[PDB]
This record gives sequence, C-alpha cells and structure tokens, in this order.
Amino acid sequence: TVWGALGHGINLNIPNFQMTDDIDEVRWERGSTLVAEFKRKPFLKSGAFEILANGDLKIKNLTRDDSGTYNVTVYSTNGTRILDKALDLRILE
Amino acid sequence: TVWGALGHGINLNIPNFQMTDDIDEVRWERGSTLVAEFKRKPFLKSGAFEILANGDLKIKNLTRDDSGTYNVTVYSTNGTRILDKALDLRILE
Amino acid sequence: TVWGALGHGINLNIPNFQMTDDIDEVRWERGSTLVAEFKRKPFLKSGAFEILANGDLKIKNLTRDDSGTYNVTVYSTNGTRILDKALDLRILE
Amino acid sequence: TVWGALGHGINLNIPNFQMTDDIDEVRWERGSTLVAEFKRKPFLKSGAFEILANGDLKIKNLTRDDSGTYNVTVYSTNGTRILDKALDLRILE
Repeated sequence: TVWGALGHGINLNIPNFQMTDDIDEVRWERGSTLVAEFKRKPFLKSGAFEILANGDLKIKNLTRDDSGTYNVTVYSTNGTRILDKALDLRILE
Repeated sequence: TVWGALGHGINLNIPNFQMTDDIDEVRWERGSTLVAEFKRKPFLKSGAFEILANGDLKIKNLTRDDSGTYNVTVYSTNGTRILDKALDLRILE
Repeated sequence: TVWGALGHGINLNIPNFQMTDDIDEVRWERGSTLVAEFKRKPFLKSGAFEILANGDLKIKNLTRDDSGTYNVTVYSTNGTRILDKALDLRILE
Repeated sequence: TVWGALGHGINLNIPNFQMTDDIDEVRWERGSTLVAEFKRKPFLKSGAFEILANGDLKIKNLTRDDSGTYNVTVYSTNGTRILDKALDLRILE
C-alpha cells in the first residue's frame, strides 16, 4: 500500500525489482484498465512471423493458410496514421 | 498483391516507405488478426501517467480518482511472468 | 498444477470460480502471451467516450483536444476488414 | 469531416454502415490511440485454444509445446481484478 498527496506527483515503486536487459515487459494497470505498458521486443503472432528493421513482414514458411489479405499500418511519433496499405498474399504454382 | 511460393519464406514490403525515427508504430494485420506489431514509445493511458526507465509508474498530479489498486506485472525476455504485484494508492489528506 | 495427455484435449479449470453476469473479463495467458480473452463490456478510452449499438462513436463533451482525425475500422465474423474510414472532427465557432 | 460545437456531445457516424450480426468488430481510433472498441467473438490465439462459457480454457490437441504455466485473470463489471491464478499444465506420459 502507498500514500501520496493530491495535486502533487507520485512514483509507484515496483517491489523487489531491478530493471535488467532480461526484462521485456512491465505493465501497470488499475483494475482491468491498462495504465502504462513497456515492451522491448516486437510482437509476433507466432514463430512463423518476424517483423524486419524496415517494418516489413517476414512470413518464414509459406502455407495455404498464409494467404489472404494483410494490412500495414504505420504511425509517427506524434501518433498520426502515416500509412495504411493492403497486400494480397497469393501462393504460386 | 504479392506472390510467394509455398513452403519458402517471403517479405511483405511496405509500399513506398522508409523507416525513420519519427516512425513510432508499425502494425501488420491479416484481417482482424494482429500478426506483427512494432512500437517505440511505451503505452500510457494519458499524459497523467508516465512509465519510468526503471519500470516505476509516475502519476503527474494526484486525484481522488487516481486512487485504488494498481498492478505491476513484469515479463522476462523469454516470456516468463516473473513478478506480479499489487499496490494500494491512497491519497494523503 | 494440471496434467493432460498429449494428442487429446484438456480444459484448464478456473479455481474457486463461478461465472456470473458480474464477470466482465477472463484472460488466459501462457507467460506474456495472451491465449484466450473474454470481455462482456466494450472498450472505452475514458469516460468521455461511448460506443453506440450501431458502432458510432459518441464523444460526450467536446474539447479542443477532441479534435484531430478519427478512424473507424469494422470487421466481420469471418474477420475480414469490411470497412476502414476516416473522420475529421472539427470544432465549430 | 464532422463539425461539433465545443462542450456539447457528438456522434461520429460510420460512413454507409449497418450493424449486422456478421459484424464482429468495430474499432474507433484517434491516431494510434484506441478510443473505442467493440468485439463479439472472444480472442483466441489459435484454433488450438477455445474459451468456454464458464471461463475455462480448452486446448484441443496437446503438444509438448502447450506445456507450461497459464494465468487465469478475471475482472468484475466495475473493473476490479477479482481472482488472478496460475496453473501448471504438464503433459502426461
């Protein structure tokens, strides 16, 4: 339990913790609501995928299921939706 | 449209794009499903909150509303949920 | 701790639990990865917002900050991105 | 473009849209920020998983990979994190 005076700021300290390079995620939440979220590593649905340094999507092993349309959505530091493109992945034969 | 031969890998290019520092988020999605996600800036519910470099949470100005229980949850590089604590923020009168 | 034979299925039972109408969310996770997620109530950034039964966004009290561009993205049961529109909210005066 | 007088409420209409049952998700976003979100079908990482009507998790076919610790976390209608348990899924040999 932590006390803090109104109007002024407070830092909720994380108990027995030491921020190391091993740490990938730290998620602060008040109830079900996500308050603050930190994550070092990019999100990948499965191991089949891999996001590149230039934003490109790399599907490691193609499969009939891997077809369908994909959507790229890029946002700037400001947060504006800079880009919004669609790609139709089709399997050759 | 992008043609990929089954079984082999493939990279979906971002149509006319250059990864710059002003680029915070890259979101790849196959339909509603989230496939790939990149994001520099951490997630903060509002400017009232701020995630620190040591994982700590910083609420800017207190509010009677800002009271309640918060949940810190850390995750290792491999995905293990090391640490899952709760804090009871009470405003001092 | 729970045991289950390979090849066949298993139900991970939730301890001392009783699913009632009070329950809004149930999130299953293996490590940091979100496995299964249930949520009864729609997501709203703050109390200022409210999503309608027809999908429309209702901003309760307009504010200079409430300006900027908004994006509507609708998906079908199948999961395809049915609609993807943009709206420019401007304040009158 | 949509004009709203400051202080008063406003509803952002979904351009030519009709809420049907085949509509699973409605995602409103101001920039990168998620403002409103609607979704019928629960989130499941893959068809291998299935969320039950009582909150239980059902893994279809076991796999050595499917082993490890899972985390059930329930949340009340108001947002309180009632219950946060862990289960150790071990495949029986």
